[PDB]
Amino acid sequence: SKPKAVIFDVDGTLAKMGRGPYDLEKCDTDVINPMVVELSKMYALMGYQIVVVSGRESGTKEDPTKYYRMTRKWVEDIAGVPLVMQCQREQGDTRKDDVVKEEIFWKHIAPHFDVKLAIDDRTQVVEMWRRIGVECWQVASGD
Amino acid sequence: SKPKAVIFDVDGTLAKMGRGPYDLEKCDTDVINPMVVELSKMYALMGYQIVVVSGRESGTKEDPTKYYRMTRKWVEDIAGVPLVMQCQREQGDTRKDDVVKEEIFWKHIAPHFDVKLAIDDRTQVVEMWRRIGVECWQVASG
Ligand SMILES: [Mg+2]
Ligand SMILES: [Mg+2]
Repeated sequence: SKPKAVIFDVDGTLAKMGRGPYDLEKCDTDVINPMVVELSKMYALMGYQIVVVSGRESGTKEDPTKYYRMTRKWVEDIAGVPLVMQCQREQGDTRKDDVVKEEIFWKHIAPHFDVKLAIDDRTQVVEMWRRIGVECWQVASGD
Repeated sequence: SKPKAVIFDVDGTLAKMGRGPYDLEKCDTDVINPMVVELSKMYALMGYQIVVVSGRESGTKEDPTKYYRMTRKWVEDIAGVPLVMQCQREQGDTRKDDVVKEEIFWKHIAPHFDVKLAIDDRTQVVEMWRRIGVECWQVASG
């Protein structure tokens, strides 16, 4: 009986989409998506553990966690999401989001949490969560 | 300065979809979609006005609000959702869900509420909400 959890995505979900999508160097200035961010705070107060998962590459070759650290600072200090765990696509991983996010899920999250719900904006990712038996709410079209 | 509201759909959203659509008298025995129903309680507690909107025809030719009243009772008594307003397809309206729900929005919801969010399951409707500038979360495939 693992503690109950909710997974949130970052891009398009917690954070709005102002810059280039793969231009992570400017991602520290992203704008919060208010209802989704409020949702994460709501779930945390209700005793769900919040887990953040992003397809953002963690960094560059010379700085492998550069973007992970930027993302984390944005989530924690700008959005104020009270997460207990953050997971990203490792530097050099070029597979599709749904493939990576599924791997992250089975390897790092599922053994520790009982994930009741995932929040995301991309159809391919949304269908993956649903397919492996995780309720998922799509919060935007994803285009 | 209107009160903030969240719109919830009923079929496939608040209620799981053992019964057929348009068989609305076996409708009283629907089972809750728990994460969504819990959401509506949370929002209500956080001071949002809960507005339930549904494509279900409101009743029969003989009784124009028979189905409306059945839906209302399930939402209030079984789901436990503290709603403030309920809007459905009028008896004998045969237009599409998204045309009906949009007309409901302009005439009965938008004048009284600042709608911050709509929760729904059907793609055609979800697209309508986003198209008219209302954030919408799609909680299952449609
Ligand atoms: Mg995203
Ligand atoms: Mg529906």
